[PDB]
Amino acid sequence: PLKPEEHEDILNKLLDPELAQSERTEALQQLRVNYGSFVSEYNDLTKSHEKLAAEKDDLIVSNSKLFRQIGLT
Amino acid sequence: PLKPEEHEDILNKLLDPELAQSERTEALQQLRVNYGSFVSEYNDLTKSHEKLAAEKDDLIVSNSKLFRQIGLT
Repeated sequence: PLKPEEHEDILNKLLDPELAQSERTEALQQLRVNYGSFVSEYNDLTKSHEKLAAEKDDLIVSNSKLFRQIGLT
Repeated sequence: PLKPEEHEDILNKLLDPELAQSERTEALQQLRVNYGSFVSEYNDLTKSHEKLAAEKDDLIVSNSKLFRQIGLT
C-alpha cells in the first residue's frame, strides 16, 4: 500500500550511515509491516483470481460445447 | 516478488550500523527494484481480476442463452 514515493523516502532515510539506531530501526520496522501487509493483500487477490479463473475455464469449455450445437442446427 | 523470508533478510542486514556504506546502498536498491515490480504485478493483477470478473459473468449469461437456444431447436 505504501506509494512507491513514500516507500522511496524511507529507502532514502536508511542511506545515512550516521542515522540514529533508534530511527533506522523504526524505518526498517515500517518497511517490514508494510511489506507484510502488501504480500498479504497480493496473496488474496492471487487466490481469489485463481478461483475466478477456474470458473471461467469451466464456462469456456461448457459454452464451446454448446456453441458447437448452435452450428449443428 | 521477493519472498517474505528474502525481504526479512535484507531488513536485518540493513539494521547493522556498521554495514559497508557501498553495500547498504546496494541492498537498499533491491528494496526499490523489488518494490517497483511488486507495485506493478499488483496493479496488473487488479487490472486483470477486474476484467476476469466481468468476463465470468458474461460467460454465465452466454451459457444461459446458448442452452435455452438449443432447446428451441
